[PDB]
Amino acid sequence: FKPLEAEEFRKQAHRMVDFIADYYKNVETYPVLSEVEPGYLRKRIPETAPYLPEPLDDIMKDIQKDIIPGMTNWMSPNFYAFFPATVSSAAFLGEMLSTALNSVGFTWVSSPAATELEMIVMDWLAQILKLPKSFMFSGTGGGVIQNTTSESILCTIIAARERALEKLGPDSIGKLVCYGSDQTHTMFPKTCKLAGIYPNNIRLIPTTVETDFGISPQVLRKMVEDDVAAGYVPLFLCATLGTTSTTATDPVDSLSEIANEFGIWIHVDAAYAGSACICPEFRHYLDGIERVDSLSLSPHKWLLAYLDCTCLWVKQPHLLLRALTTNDKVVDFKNWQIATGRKFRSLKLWLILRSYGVVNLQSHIRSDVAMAKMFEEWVRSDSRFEIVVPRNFSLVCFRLKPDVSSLHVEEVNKKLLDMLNSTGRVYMTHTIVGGIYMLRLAVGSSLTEEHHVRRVWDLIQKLTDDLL
Amino acid sequence: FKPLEAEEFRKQAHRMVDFIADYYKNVETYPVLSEVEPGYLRKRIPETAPYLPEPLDDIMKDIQKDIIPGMTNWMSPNFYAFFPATVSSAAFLGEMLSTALNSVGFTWVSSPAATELEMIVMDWLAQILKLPKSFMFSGTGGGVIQNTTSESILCTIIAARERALEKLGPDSIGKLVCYGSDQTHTMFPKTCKLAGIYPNNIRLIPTTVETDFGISPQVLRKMVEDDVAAGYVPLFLCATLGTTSTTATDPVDSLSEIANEFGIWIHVDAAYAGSACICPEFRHYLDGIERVDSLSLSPHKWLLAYLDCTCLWVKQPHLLLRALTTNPEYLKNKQSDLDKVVDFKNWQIATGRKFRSLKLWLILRSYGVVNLQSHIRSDVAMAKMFEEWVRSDSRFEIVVPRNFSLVCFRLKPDVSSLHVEEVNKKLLDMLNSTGRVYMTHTIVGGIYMLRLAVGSSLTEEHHVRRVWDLIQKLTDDLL
Ligand SMILES: N[C@@H](Cc1c[nH]c2ccccc12)C(=O)O
Ligand SMILES: N[C@@H](Cc1c[nH]c2ccccc12)C(=O)O
Ligand SMILES: [Ca+2]
Ligand SMILES: [Ca+2]
Repeated sequence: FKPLEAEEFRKQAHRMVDFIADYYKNVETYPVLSEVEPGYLRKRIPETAPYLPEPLDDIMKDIQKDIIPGMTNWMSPNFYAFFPATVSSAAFLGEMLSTALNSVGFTWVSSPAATELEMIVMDWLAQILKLPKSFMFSGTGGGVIQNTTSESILCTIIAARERALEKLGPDSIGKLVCYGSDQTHTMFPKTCKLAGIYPNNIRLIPTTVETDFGISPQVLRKMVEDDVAAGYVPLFLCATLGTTSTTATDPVDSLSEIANEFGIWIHVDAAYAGSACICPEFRHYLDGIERVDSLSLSPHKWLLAYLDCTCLWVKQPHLLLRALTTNDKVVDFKNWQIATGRKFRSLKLWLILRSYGVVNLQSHIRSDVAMAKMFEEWVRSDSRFEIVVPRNFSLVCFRLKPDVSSLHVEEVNKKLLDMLNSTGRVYMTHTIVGGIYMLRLAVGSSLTEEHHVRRVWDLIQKLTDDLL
Repeated sequence: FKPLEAEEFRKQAHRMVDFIADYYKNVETYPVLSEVEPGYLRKRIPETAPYLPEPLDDIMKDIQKDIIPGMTNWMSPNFYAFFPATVSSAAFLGEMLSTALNSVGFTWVSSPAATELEMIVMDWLAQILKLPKSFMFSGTGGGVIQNTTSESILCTIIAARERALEKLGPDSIGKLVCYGSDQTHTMFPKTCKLAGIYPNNIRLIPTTVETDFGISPQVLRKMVEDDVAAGYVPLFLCATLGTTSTTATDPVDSLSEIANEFGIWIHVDAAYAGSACICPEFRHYLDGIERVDSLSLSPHKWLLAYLDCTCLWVKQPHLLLRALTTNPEYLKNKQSDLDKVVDFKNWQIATGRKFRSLKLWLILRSYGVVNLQSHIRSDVAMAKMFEEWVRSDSRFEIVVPRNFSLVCFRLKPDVSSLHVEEVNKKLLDMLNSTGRVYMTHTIVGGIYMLRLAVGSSLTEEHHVRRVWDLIQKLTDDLL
């Protein structure tokens, strides 16, 4: 019994490549969101694994018949929910090869090219973002490719916690206060809690439509000063560049000043919008980055990398390294993350950069921003709709105005979202901000072209005519 | 600019398939361990990314010329270091497809098939491991596919911590004590520190050659009772089934009885050896698993999955779920619910997730339980054979019993007038310098030993034979 034989591998893999290309060619045809009910797959797969081998033909048949029809097609050109997970063939080749090599790069020794290429690729990316040398290995800082935003933030939070605890002792853990926008409320508190921050020391900064739901420096300063007056230790601040709901932007320039002033570790989460900062017209959003303690952004969101791919830059690596242990030209990346093992994470990023070039990456950002701009202009031309909050990037938040119906505005927009999604011809999610229910169009799915967005607007108007 | 066009994709991906198959076909030819010096790759790549696109031909050339020669070839049939990362074409198909679909399965709604198939696969595997129904979604427990052992252990540690903190209040964190074998002192303490365990409340249980460096239950009981007497709260016990150094085995049956007695959450780390427990002649290592709080094993170690793939089962998911959320509404309701479907974001550190279960499903379906057992047995048989060869040479000695696929051995001290440790270190260095083999060493109980970690998917019987021949030749040269 040979699980890996090169020629059998070659045959089966070519067949899978063709199946995948056929899927990319057909997905526009499938309903974006699936109609299966919960538990449907339990009635279609046996309850125990087979003693005996099954032929690959049977498996592929079952995938087409029971798995894919049960999928939400994130790759559909008509997927506009959450944030697109953007892709590219260069990145897929990087994934294929990095997996096939299947190395574990916990140390430079356990695979030198992997570690060195990660350092190089992180410095490349730093230079495209025009970050100070204080974030670069060639300079005084560094970076690491993590899997997620959640674990990157957990790492920076633990670094800050450990600096505090070594200064003041472990029993000071009950004094440490962490701050995040009320717009990061489904992930930032979870991360703090994982780290042992007391429940009442996780503080959500209230925000209003008056700041476009970005953190108001005044508000955070008042909170920090009340906490210091009460004897607490302000420790960590998550500034979000592009919230998941409306892509609000916290002001890095002023918030980093408050952080520096109070010894607060400031981390900028730009999982989605950070990628736009490769374009000079978006780079002002990172003004003040030189004062910032850490920054992260997710290529597997808006930069053509598949899941997983999150970049984390740190200005003072030694604090992170100290935090993550119980005791030159190269690093051992096990020290920059939670676990020991690691894939060859940097290969696909290298392949993306080399294959496409900064020019095309900028073109790609700008093309998505242009299609969202166009869609917003369409929305403004229809007096029944309104843009609820400013479009800063690729996401348009919009809704039916209260005066189009005598029923509750929320119920009317919920019904419209339902009609749209039940069509199968589009997937969009909603959000609630400042008590206002709104629809979102998150433009960016790699296969989306301009006519897809045109057709979505046409569908929205058709269903709204039917609805009113 | 179209980063994704189906036909260009088809072309380039076919080309990469042919390249990858050629690498699998030729890797035995490359030196296993690389000779590059630190910083070698900086002198061969530009300091900045290019403005304009580069042709794929140039990139492939650079991968052949600057990357692969800088790799440690984990896929070589002559790689015997650490623990092998075993692979299979079924799993590679799962990786390709899981990636191409590029779904984000944070909730059931965000892709039903991904979540449902994960539940089914975890129950399949649980049954092959003959775990009680208390670890199954079809029963009263559950499981999740994580990336690593470190984050699985971290999650169970936080679950235990939060059970304590909700009982006693947050300021009691300074009383919570975690216990682990001194044979797991590189990963386990780091994890405890990450969860906020006070530095002095992370306790390594001393082990001796008298128990083959497995945890002595008596030792642990004495430690726990002294901690209770001093007012501490015993919280978490990490029992290791197959330590990284010598694949020592902590006794699940007695240790779990102790965990139950003192209210300690016991987690069984079976990253490597757990896969072997799919074979009846190894299932005894899980005797007592019904008393255990959580269990993990890594398919990307010994079950033909590529990196990453770690399976985690939990007997009381609600403790994990409470631990991993701040949601006031979920935390106020203290009951079990009628839902038949989960949102796996609640079972992990992050929100997003790949379609992780697909490749495991394809492994199980494509090979069958019988063949998977055959694979385990094949690696164990090659290791037993290698041990038998070593015992036939009176210059060498087996330092600790071979429990699975890893053989720990050394040159006896009396074979040379030099210090035994230096003699064995010189032998290891010569071996690795050959380029025809890679082995790591370990120090356990003050004893320096070489390790042979058999299992790399391309390794066949003649490879082990030739490694042993080489070892003997280099030993002859060395004396
Ligand atoms: N257990 C070995 C090797 C190892 C660690 N983590 C891994 C993950 C996958 C494969 C092998 C490993 C060690 O001491 O580091
Ligand atoms: N951002 C998504 C969830 C998410 C996490 N990671 C992602 C990566 C890609 C796309 C979406 C995600 C949300 O609003 O809940
Ligand atoms: Ca696009
Ligand atoms: Ca084998």
